[PDB]
Amino acid sequence: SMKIDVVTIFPEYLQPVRQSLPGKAIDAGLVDVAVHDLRRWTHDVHKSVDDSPYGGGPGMVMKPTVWGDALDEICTSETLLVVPTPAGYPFTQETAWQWSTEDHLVIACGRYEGIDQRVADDAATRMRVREVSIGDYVLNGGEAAALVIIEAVLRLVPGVLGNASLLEGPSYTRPPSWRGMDVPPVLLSGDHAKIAAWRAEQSRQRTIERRPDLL
Amino acid sequence: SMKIDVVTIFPEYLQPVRQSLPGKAIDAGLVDVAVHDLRRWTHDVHKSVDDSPYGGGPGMVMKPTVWGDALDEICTSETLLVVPTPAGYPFTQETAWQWSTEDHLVIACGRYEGIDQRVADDAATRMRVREVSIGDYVLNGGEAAALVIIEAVLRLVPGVLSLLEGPSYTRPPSWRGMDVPPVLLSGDHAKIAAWRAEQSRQRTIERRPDLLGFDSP
Repeated sequence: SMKIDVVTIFPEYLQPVRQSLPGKAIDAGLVDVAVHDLRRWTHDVHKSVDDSPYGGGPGMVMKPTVWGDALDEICTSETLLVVPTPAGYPFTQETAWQWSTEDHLVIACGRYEGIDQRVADDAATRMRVREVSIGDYVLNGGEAAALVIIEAVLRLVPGVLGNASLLEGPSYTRPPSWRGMDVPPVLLSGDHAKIAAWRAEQSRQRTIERRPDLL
Repeated sequence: SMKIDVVTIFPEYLQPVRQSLPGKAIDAGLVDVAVHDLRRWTHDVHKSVDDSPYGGGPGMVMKPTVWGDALDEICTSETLLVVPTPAGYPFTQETAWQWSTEDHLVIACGRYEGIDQRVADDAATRMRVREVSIGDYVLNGGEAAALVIIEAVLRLVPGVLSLLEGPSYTRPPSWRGMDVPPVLLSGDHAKIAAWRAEQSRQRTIERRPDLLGFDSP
């Protein structure tokens, strides 16, 4: 049973991942994904969510008073607060496995210029906070990263998304010949020990070529 | 302007592209994003896009015939074909800068255990092909990765326009008993720059020591 709350100024961004949960998992109460418009917690008629950065510079910083109120309402002592940011610790498959057994994830989506750091710092005094980056690139905001994180975590929770080192090598299916290219004959050989060795060599070669950092 | 075509068996999952940054780029006419249902290029009644692997293994592999017909229709020799996959070359900030200059991206979204390798091999005889990983984690399909790639690229396109950024702050100067660092309120540009540079380098060695050439945790 996992609850995920997402807070964002673009709640529509998260709607297709909500309609991505098998009804069987929701009815079994294994998962609940709720999305919240951050502007619900604004104070002013203009519904302001950001303000100019102290110390000067470009862009805007998200307001601590707004985020503080939102997290106060949404989070509990059991919450793992996830903050996607290009300045975060790396989000990896290990992270995904760890978070897959959490009871309550709250994902705070902000612009990449940032949420006022006092929000995370305050939250960390009463819950666990994880500022994470999904890769070495900048996105305008955390929403697309939230989708990646939700998917990577929930596909590891038994029966939730409906699904059941070295890089994986190439895969093939019918037909055996297509546009002048044949499926590697070893795969049709019925020698399953040899197929495993062939796949291992394919994996080695691909990892050397594409991800030498992994060796 | 730029054209982005996305091919997927879940066209609805790509609707977030209409939000925020990509949505604004589209409304400004700086990019045209078109999403295509792969099943459009099937012919059987069941609209099958997958089949079991040769050589054994779990799951299903996407059929080359359907993909070949789709890419035939959508791609030209000038196309940059993007295939998101955990087995890909890393997608980085540099990649995003490079692709921001392209006339035409086609993003082929796979599911299950991926796409028959001959699809990319065949395409590479006509156009440039890039199989890329957005990070070291596994997803159920390439759709969310397509959204990440589109976001990272579009914010760099003309018309929209190392180290970790340190903490940022805004009003009020004191909140819940936590104060904004005094230097940031001091108006001393030089001291502010120096503090920010230091905060950047300190956050980097704590969170991303690899960026400064040190061992990772």
